[PDB]
Amino acid sequence: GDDLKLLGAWPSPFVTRVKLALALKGLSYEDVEEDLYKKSELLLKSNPVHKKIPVLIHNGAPVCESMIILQYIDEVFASTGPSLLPADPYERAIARFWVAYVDDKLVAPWRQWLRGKTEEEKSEGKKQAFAAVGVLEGALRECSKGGGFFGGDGVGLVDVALGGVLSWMKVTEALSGDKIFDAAKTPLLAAWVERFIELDAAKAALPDVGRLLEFAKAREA
Ligand SMILES: CCCCCCSC[C@H](NC(=O)CC[C@H]([NH3+])C(=O)O)C(=O)NCC(=O)O
Repeated sequence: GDDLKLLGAWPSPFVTRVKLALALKGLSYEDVEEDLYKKSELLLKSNPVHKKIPVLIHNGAPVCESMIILQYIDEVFASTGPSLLPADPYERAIARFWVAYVDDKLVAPWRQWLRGKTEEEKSEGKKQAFAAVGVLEGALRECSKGGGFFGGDGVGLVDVALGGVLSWMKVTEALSGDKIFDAAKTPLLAAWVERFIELDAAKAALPDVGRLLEFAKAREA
């Protein structure tokens, strides 16, 4: 039939996205843990170009990059469970637009906030991350259509893209003292966070914040 194996390291948000996607469709797969200081031959041969996770392996064939994997699953397993992407080409473009926004205007500056070298750098990342969240709120306002997700009535691509970093966001709040989806500024997003984490898929896939936090504090130190 179809064997699926996910190569990942549990703290990675990029892995978390793929786990959400698999869980959303109810797809069974083997979850394989990779040590990034001692990568397996299967990892090194499946993603020789970046040697990064996640990597989904389907019947022995690798697919890399979290958002690409998500669409690969959407297309191959269309007849199984809900789709992350809409049917309509316009709607699909818009969703891809916001995924890109998330990656470039949110996740990247957030990374800089966290692993920035100079304090100014940490501070600019932070600043940018916050401005991005205010823009994402307007996107949710326009995409919910009363269902509450970036995908409308069901979880979509954008929801997963963002959803994958939610454990890290909570960890960030604990380290910094700052609330990323502060309800007073971004009430729609604060409520979206609560709706998302309550999904069964999210419960199965998002990493534990306590462990995540210990892991983070050791890397910061
Ligand atoms: C586990 C700590 C979490 C830190 C965030 C980095 S996630 C791990 C990192 N992978 C990500 O960079 C992949 C990004 C890729 N754009 C995706 O979307 O799938 C990796 O495998 N890096 C390989 C390596 O570090 O050797």
